Amino acid sequence: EMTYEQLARELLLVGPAPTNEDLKLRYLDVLIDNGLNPPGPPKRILIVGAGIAGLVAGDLLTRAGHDVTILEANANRVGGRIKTFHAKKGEPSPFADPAQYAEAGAMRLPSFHPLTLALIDKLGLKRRLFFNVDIDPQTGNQDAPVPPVFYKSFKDGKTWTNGAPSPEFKEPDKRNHTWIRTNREQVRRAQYATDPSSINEGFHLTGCETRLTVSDMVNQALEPVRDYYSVKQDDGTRVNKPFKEWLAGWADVVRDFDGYSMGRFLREYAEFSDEAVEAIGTIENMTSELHLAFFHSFLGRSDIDPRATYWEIEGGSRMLPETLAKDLRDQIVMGQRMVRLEYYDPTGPGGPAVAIQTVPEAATQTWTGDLAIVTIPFSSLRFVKVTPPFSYKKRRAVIETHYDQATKVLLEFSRRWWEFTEADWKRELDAIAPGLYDYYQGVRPATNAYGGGSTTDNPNRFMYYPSHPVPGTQGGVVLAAYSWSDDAARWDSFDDAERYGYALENLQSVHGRRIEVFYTGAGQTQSWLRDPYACGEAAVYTPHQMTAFHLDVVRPEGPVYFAGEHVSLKHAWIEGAVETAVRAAIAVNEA
Amino acid sequence: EMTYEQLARELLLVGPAPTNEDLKLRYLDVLIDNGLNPPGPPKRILIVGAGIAGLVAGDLLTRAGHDVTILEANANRVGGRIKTFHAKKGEPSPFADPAQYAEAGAMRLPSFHPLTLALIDKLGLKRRLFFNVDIDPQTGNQDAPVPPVFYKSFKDGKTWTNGAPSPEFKEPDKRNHTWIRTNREQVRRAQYATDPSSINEGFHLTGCETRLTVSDMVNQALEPVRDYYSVKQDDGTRVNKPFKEWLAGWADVVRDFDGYSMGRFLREYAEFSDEAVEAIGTIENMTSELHLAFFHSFLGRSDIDPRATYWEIEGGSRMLPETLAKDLRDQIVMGQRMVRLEYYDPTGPGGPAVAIQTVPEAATQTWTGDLAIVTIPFSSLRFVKVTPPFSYKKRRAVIETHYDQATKVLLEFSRRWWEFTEADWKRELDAIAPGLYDYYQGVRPATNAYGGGSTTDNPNRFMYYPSHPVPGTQGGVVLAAYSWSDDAARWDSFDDAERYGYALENLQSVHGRRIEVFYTGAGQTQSWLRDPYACGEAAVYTPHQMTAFHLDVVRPEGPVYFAGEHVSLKHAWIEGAVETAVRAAIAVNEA
Ligand SMILES: Cc1cc2nc3c(=O)[nH]c(=O)nc-3n(C[C@H](O)[C@H](O)[C@H](O)COP(=O)(O)OP(=O)(O)OC[C@H]3O[C@@H](n4cnc5c(N)ncnc54)[C@H](O)[C@@H]3O)c2cc1C
Ligand SMILES: Cc1cc2nc3c(=O)[nH]c(=O)nc-3n(C[C@H](O)[C@H](O)[C@H](O)COP(=O)(O)OP(=O)(O)OC[C@H]3O[C@@H](n4cnc5c(N)ncnc54)[C@H](O)[C@@H]3O)c2cc1C
Repeated sequence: EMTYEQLARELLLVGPAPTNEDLKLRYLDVLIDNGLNPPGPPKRILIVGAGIAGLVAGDLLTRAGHDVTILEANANRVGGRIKTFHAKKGEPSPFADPAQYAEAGAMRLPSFHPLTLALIDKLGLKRRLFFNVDIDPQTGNQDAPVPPVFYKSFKDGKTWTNGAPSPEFKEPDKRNHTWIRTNREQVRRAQYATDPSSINEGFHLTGCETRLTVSDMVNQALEPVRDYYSVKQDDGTRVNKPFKEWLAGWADVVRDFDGYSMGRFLREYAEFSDEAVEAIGTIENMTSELHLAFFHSFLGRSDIDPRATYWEIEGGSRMLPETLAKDLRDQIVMGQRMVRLEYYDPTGPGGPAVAIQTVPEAATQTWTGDLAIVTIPFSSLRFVKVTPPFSYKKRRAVIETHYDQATKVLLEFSRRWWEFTEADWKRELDAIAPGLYDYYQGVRPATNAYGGGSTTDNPNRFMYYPSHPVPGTQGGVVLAAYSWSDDAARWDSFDDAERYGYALENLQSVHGRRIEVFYTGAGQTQSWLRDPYACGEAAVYTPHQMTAFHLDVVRPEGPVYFAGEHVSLKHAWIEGAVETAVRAAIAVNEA
Repeated sequence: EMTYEQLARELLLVGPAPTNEDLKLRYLDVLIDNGLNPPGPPKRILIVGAGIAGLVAGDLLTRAGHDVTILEANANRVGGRIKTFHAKKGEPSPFADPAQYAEAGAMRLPSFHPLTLALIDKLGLKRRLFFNVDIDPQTGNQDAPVPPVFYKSFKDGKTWTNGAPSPEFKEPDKRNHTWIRTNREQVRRAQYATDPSSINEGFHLTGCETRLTVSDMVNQALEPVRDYYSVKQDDGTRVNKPFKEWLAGWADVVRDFDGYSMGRFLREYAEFSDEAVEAIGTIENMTSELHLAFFHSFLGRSDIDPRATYWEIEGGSRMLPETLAKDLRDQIVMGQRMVRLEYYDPTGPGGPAVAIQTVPEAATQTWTGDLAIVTIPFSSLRFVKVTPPFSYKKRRAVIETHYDQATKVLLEFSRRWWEFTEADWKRELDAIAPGLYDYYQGVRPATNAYGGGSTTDNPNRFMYYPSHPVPGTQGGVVLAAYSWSDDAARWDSFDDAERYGYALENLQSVHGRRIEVFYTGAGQTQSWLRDPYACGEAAVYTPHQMTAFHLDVVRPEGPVYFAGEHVSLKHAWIEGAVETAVRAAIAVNEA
């Protein structure tokens, strides 16, 4: 009963009654504006894990005078699931062009995630637009300074922002020239949007359902749910109800729908057919999430709203964690994997409150302190021996939280053929050989797309083209394959050469055999399940798990505090890790 | 509506109306007694995959005169998910004792799986009892010949059997001396059976639930379901209702419960608490199956009935597929992975009906024939290009069927310490060093167990001890770790040395630190997800998947027929693969 209101508070970043403070305001205050409240006690803090959560918490707590040590199992790299392939001075380069880079993990940051964007700005880092949908490159004006970060609180005309507006900045126009290739037929997204029957009949859709895009189908199925906490305007836009029944509405969403997977919600509640769910699970999101909890899809990484604006970091996503890491060169210990965690909650009495044993990745090493923030995924925590045991429900959450399997395959091309008009294909193909153009004319139209990506039901699933070229380069690296579960597992068990052949072949199925001429022979692969420090992409709740034990996930265990994407309810997002990191830094500062 | 009756028929091995023949009778007739009906057409048959399904189908169809070729991707091994670690004449031995062997895949065969057991007998192979529960070794009489295989049909006093009874054969008495270690407390199974409160309170169980074993909890939750098709006797044993409403009852089980996961069935229908489900998911089966379909647990690999008897093959489970393979040395082509499947359904007209391209594991190889039986898992089929496309629902089943991740870790010991009394620990520990015994007296009681295994919630989960010693050997190989999902993924990403240390340590948590002295330093690991020809343990349906598309799984596509565990509804069992193999052999014999 109160589980439901407390979960909606955790979900909505609402403080305890009766003040009901906006925690995102507090977090932006701390992280961006002030730093932490005057420390008071200066303490010895052990932070486990140098992903974004540990780096944000450690950078806060250190600047407040505490004695901080960050233990990182990886011997060469910080950032965790933020991972960019790029040329390193020791090693060779990942691609044939040493200037080329590409993402292995996080790649896009939404405008509705203010903590992270503001953090990137405060670190003096540059951001460009990330084109979720492919754009018309002769529209808008990106030369202007990026707009500031804006956040509107749920409260009394309370807003937060980063700086002055930049009215001369204009996003390019969505062009939707990219492909949907399902059931061996293929259309531009613009064609699918106006006549969804072309693709939907391929999934054996009939009746009313056939003439809706899967986006519309999904948004119509959700409108009665949105009604719990909001009213649609005259416009019709949505307006949140006043605070109380806005909060009591969300709490009844949790009560009514947490035992639903997204698929059972679509079949039994929205009354959609098997074929409608199959198409939704193919075009919009993935069939990953249909057996996952309803809440994972209504809040995770999905085509949120064409309304939304996305950003990327110039020079790679790694710039965020690696800049924070340089600020913390004295605190970060690399190559030390926590294998044992010992703590005292009223080591031992009088002495240190926490003791952590690490092992190198010089047989063991013991660390001590007063407080600890554990930010490692539960897939890692599972194999740490903890004494005394955690609370029962916390132990169950470690055992029962699943991580999803995801793999990214990246292919380097010497030219950005996805931008080519058929004219450009003529000019550039023949520039290499006498009649290379005529030699191909397995034939597809020219994609001629800037940004965005294509969707398919072959094992490549989602394909993304780089939003922006690497300055001074002539080619680009395509995210050729981004898939989950059994798809990802089969990707992982290929030899490297087989795997890039398969990814290239499936790319040709969409884009045309002739893309092969621009393939440099350089691929990279990231099998997040093969990563011993992640063992997956993100925490994914199955139905009922969130009310079963998520409140126990966030509770501290004596001197041990917890942070990371899995502690938030923004699973699979950077913003969830940054939120819970600030939240933990505030808490261990308190004592 | 008819989907439900046809699924119950597929489930119950009932032929079409109005004859309603017992297919298991037909399969035992064909496979064991006669061989196939006179062929008629002698044809050219391509079989893909040399697991048990392909070997059973090919051995039948060949002995009926057809021209059969079995294409096997693995370059060194047949049997697929039937895999025994053992000494090979080329390679070194898996363990320090070259006589030692242990299972990587299938290990136990139930008496209620007659096709397989009869097949093992007909191949002149030897079987011993597999002790699911640890036994009193001075009870029963295993010297006598094993009892014959008996099957009672659902029909009119129709029974099948293998041979004459063997009344002098007696199974040993269950002793339940093995451990349950959950929530840092530990009890013998015999103690848990009489006073389940000891373990159940560890899971925070209250009230009525606390005094039930999780087995009782599960069986009581299922009694109203069993009522759909059966009536419990006066005894009370269960008796199946007469045929019609026996079949109409099962069809309403499918209608009423297929949209339930096992967990939602326990929480919402049986009305069990979160803690009761947590304990059930820990002791009885695994928390694997709670988000899987209700039907996967009511039929998969689980503590079925203490009633049941299990068998193992002497010399290893590999003896079954490898004996069939020697009968087929001319038909089996090793090291050829199907990458392309082409077929004609009214190559091309007049010519061959099926064409299969393989690649070596001599750049490509093309095979042709009239009919094909594809027995490879859907995780492999996913990456084969098929032209023309399969039926829509068949393509969706390939995309949407999930395979579960399972890993087995095996540890060799020079002695069978799990059998030791404390006396034997004294005599044998001190036989190695002056006061080795006193040196240890991390202390646990002596296990003193023969067969069966122990259950825990640390990452090892289930631990099994060998039912029988290897004749003329003094030690044994323990299945130290058998786990799924995130547990298995973290097991897989350890170095080999780390992984066996972790498995040994968790074994010591249950059995006592002193087992280390008998550890030879030899481990083996099978990560079924890392296996490119399996990519998992077994097909696992999520809720509603069985009615969504399982009838489409079993349908042929022109000249292409399908077989394997996933085609049956006995997922994760050998018997399901043998059933669908016989079924396919019968069908392609028909033309
Ligand atoms: C493929 C992919 C794409 C993504 N795309 C996006 C996106 O577009 N936008 C977005 O917002 N988010 C995205 N994310 C999510 C985002 O990257 C993560 O949620 C976030 O980076 C997780 O941060 P964390 O600190 O919680 O965990 P982690 O990054 O996993 O940090 C944990 C750290 O702890 C270390 N560690 C682990 N075990 C131990 C141990 N035993 N001892 C010591 N150290 C240990 C690890 O080495 C690691 O450095 C994506 C994630 C993936 C996998
Ligand atoms: C850990 C584990 C324990 C088990 N324990 C038991 C048990 O106790 N009792 C029980 O009854 N069952 C058990 N099983 C289940 C049983 O082993 C399987 O269900 C059964 O062996 C599967 O047989 P199959 O022929 O359907 O598939 P497979 O054995 O997988 O056979 C498929 C074959 O096809 C080959 N192949 C794959 N892809 C290609 C390709 N592209 N081209 C060519 N060839 C290809 C593979 O190499 C393999 O040889 C267990 C399974 C596992 C994983």
